[PDB]
Amino acid sequence: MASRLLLNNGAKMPILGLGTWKSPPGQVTEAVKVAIDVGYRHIDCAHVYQNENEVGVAIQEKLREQVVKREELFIVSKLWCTYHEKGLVKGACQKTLSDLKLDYLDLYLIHWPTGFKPGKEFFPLDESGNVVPSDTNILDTWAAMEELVDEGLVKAIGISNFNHLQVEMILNKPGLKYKPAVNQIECHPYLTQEKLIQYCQSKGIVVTAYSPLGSPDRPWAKPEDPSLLEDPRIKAIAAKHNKTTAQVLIRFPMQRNLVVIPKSVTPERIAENFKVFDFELSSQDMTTLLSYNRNWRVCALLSCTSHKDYPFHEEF
Ligand SMILES: NC(=O)c1ccc[n+]([C@@H]2O[C@H](COP(=O)([O-])OP(=O)(O)OC[C@H]3O[C@@H](n4cnc5c(N)ncnc54)[C@H](OP(=O)(O)O)[C@@H]3O)[C@@H](O)[C@H]2O)c1
Ligand SMILES: Cc1ccccc1CC(=O)Nc1cc(C)c(S(=O)(=O)NCC(=O)O)c(C)c1
Repeated sequence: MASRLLLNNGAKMPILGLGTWKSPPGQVTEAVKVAIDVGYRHIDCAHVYQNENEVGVAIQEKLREQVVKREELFIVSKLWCTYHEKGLVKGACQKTLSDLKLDYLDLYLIHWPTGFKPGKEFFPLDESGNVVPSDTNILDTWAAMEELVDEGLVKAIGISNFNHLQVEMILNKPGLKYKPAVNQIECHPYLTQEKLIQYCQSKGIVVTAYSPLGSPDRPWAKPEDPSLLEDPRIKAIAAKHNKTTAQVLIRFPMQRNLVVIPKSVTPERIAENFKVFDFELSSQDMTTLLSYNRNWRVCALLSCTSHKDYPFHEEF
C-alpha cells in the first residue's frame, strides 16, 4: 500500500515512523541512524522525552552523509503541557528546533489538551500531589500554534490525546485559520478506538496510533498487565502469515488507514518493524483483531483526572 498519507495541508506523511519515548540519550542517536539507513523517514519526538538533542545528532549526520535530503524527512515534535500559555508556545517550539538542529518542523502537536502551571517541573504537583493546572484554554493555545505556521517554524499543526468533543471545540473555533492535520492517540487491539477514529477520519483529520505494541517498557508496567506481544491469539495470526507478532501489530493500524509509530532502540527490531509492506491481513483477520478490544489504556495520565480538560472521562 501507499507508504505515505495525504494531510489536509497538502503534505504527505509517511505511514510508518520511529517512536522515541523512553529511548536512552546514549542509544537513541544510533537507533535513529539505523532507522534512516533502513528506510524510516518519519521520527516522532517530544521535548518531554529529554532526548531531542541526541535525535538531532543522528538526523544531522545522515543529512551530512547525504543518505537523505531534509525534504524527504518528516519530523514531528510536541508542545509540552507547561507551555500552553500563548506567550510560551513559540519559545517552546524554538527550543525543540534548536535541539533537533532543524529550521522547521513538519508537524507540531499539542501533547495533551491539559495545560499545567508554567515552570521547570514537567509535572507540577501541589502540597497534596494533584497536578497544578494553568488557566489557559485549548482555543488560545491553538491560536498560538497557528502563529507558528504563519512564521514558517512548522509546516503543519495537530493535536494528541484529544477526545471528540475537544477536537470539535477546535473545529468550531471562531476565526479558525488552520484545522488540526493529525490527532495522535493510543491505539492497539486492546484499545481499538473505533468511534474516535471514525470521527476524526470523517473530519479529514489523520490519526496516528501510538503504543502500537502495548508499550511493554512503560515505567508503570505492573508485573501482570495484559501483554499484546504474548497474546496467543495474535501469535496464531502472525504464525499464519509467517511474520512476527510485532509485525502483525504494526500492519494492523496501517490497514485501518492510520499512521503508526513503533518505538525501538534495537537495530534488529528497528529493521524487522519496517518489513511490513510485503504482506496483507485479511478482512477476517482485521475484524478478529478488532474483537480483542478491552478498553485497556497504557497512558491514562491518572495524575490529571481532576483537570478540567482531562480527555478520558468522555466515552470517546
Ligand atoms: N502522544 C503521546 O502522548 C504518546 C504516548 C505514548 C507513546 N507515544 C509515542 O509512540 C511511540 C511508541 O509507543 P511506546 O514507546 O509507548 O511503545 P511501543 O512502540 O508500543 O513499544 C515499545 C517497546 O516494544 C519493544 N519492541 C519494539 N519492536 C519490537 C519487536 N519487533 N519485538 C519485540 N519487542 C519490540 C521495544 O523494545 P526496545 O526498544 O528495547 O527494542 C519497547 O520496549 C513512542 O516512543 C512515542 O514516540 C506518544
Ligand atoms: C514511574 C516512572 C519511573 C521512571 C521514570 C518515569 C516514570 C513516570 C513516567 O514515565 N512519567 C511520564 C512521562 C512522560 C514523558 C509522559 S507523556 O505524557 O510524554 N506520554 C508519553 C509520550 O508522550 O511518549 C507520561 C504520560 C508519564
